[PDB]
Amino acid sequence: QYAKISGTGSYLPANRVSNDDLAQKVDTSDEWITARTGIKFRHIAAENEKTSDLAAEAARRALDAAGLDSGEIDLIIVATATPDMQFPSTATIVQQKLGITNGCPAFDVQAVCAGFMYALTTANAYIKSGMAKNALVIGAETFSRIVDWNDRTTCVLFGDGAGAVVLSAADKPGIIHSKLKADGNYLKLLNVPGQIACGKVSGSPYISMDGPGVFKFAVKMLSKIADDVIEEAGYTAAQIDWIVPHQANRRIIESTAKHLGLSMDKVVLTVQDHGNTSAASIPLALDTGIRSGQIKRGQNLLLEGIGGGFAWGAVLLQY
Amino acid sequence: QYAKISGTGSYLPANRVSNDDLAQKVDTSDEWITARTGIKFRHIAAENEKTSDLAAEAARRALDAAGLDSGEIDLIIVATATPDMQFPSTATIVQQKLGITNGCPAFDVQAVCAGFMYALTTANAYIKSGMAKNALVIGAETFSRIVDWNDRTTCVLFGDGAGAVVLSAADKPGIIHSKLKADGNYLKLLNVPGQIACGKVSGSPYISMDGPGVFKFAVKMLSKIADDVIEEAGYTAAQIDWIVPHQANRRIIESTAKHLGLSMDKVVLTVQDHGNTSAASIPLALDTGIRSGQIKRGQNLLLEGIGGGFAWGAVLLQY
Repeated sequence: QYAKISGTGSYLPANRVSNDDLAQKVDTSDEWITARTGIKFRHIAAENEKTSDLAAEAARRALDAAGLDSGEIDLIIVATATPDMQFPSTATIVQQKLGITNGCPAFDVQAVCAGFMYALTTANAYIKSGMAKNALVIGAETFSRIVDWNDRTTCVLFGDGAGAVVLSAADKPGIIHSKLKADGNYLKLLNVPGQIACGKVSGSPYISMDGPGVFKFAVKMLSKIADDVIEEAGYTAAQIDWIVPHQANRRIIESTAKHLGLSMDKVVLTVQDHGNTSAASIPLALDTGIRSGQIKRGQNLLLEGIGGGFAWGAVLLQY
Repeated sequence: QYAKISGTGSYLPANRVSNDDLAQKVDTSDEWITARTGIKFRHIAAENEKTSDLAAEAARRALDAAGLDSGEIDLIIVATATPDMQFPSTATIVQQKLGITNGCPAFDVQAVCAGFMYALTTANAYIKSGMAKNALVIGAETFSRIVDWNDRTTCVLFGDGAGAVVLSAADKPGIIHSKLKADGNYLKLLNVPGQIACGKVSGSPYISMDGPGVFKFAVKMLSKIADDVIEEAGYTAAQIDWIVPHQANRRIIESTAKHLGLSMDKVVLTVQDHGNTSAASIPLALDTGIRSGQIKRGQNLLLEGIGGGFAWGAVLLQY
């Protein structure tokens, strides 16, 4: 069997925040942020909405885009690093809000920024082994609530959003090949140490990051893994119509595109509008590219990214 | 391809707590707890150890039982409702602690009490689609740190522990058939509402449970899902050598066994010693049954359980 993209959808919270707006609350500059990351705007969730709310709306739009009823879904996977609750799963909460009562399996995957690729690959495994026919794969994050807004270095980097994909069984390949990786030795470079223990937060509840280090290894790792997935599938970088990378830093994206010998004209870019949305970033960009007319059916797409762990991956697929 | 248990392992923290111990802490009785659940003992993690520690130890024992080096693992999945951190995944932390630097994929799954079956089914999907050859599937929990020990109704129910399995590609089936289910409408019956947001805990940091409701639906749901997996696989209840259920409540297990028309002599039972260890419960019983001389190869095992979500499932396999 094969897994193909039936539809895509995305949701960004109403409050769109520019660098200048944020410049009021924190000691930063629009020019400084842009030079570092290429980020100009963020979206921050409203007080009353959480990851499940963002995720549900994106899924709703993904379901409409695929012309599918909620009851047709037989698998739900949510990739998030900011679940609604300690437990149960955010996926079950999303399931409930989508009005899905067909009893389909639902669970969260935790791979941080690389979560959607981890969730997408997982759904692909279910479909190929015949365990599911129509899976709902969602990357949804509310990182604004685990950011230290008194830390100018990290708080300007992250945003909120959700991206959803309807992945379905097919005779011909959508997802051609994928490659996931992880190395726990890089924990210290990006993490939120805190946990809920004994009625309180134990450890730091905020994101700790090592920018230079993350930058150093991301460029190194992403170029290698990209080359692997391509040559392993039997392709070359020239047969790739689009790169849909994780949108944390444009400098990193520029570097990777150059290594594959691809023009930035073959790279979907949303980092300037969204910032680092973690697991929601890739499906956000994918939906943005599809909705903007850039991504066309039959085209070969290279999904790619690295996240906290470190965990990283790349997914080659034909839209 | 097919996925088979190559080796098994388990770990329970040193601090063993009897019902009488809790009777000092809370207005309860040993007989009352035993009458409700059949639980006599629990294990509580030490101050310095967390889910990754319990998980790592269980995995080492599982690795030894399979005669495998850590470097042979090309997939790690941890099922937990009590991760070390907000992020990254506990699986990467476990990966690091096992000294695995081969870059294998690692991520957490959240299905609460049904976590191990979700992870096992997930690992199974990876193996059948040829995406992995030797997977490390771990259920590890430190629920003691999300229990309100001033609540007699819930605190006597849960314990800490970790159970691991090495699942590997094979010519003949280990995992014959599985069926996972979820319904977010039963959220209010079992949950830990709290989350880390804006530098503090937002919502209740402790487990909230509806005993009668969970009991009511578990018996009804588990009998149904059990019957389904059997009939779908083409087996009968009589062809089952062992039931390896989730060990939350002995009354529920008894009820389920009587429904399948099976004797308690064909049911591995550890609830009295372990209590409800969530995702660790099933692999704990499985490892115990194999090591105690009860479970023999070629025998048919029925893994089963329900957890917060609700999420539930049953897994039919031949050891």
